[PDB]
Amino acid sequence: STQSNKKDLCEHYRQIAKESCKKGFLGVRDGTAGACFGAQIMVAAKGC
Repeated sequence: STQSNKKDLCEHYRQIAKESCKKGFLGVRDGTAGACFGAQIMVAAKGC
């Protein structure tokens, strides 16, 4: 409904929000810890 061609690339961007979350929590993304949601948001003002 909302996305079809803008799929996986934009999801892939939240796939990067995974490797935010497995390793480290005091300089991930310089917020500090994107941690599988503070990079899921950042997608909506980075490329997607």
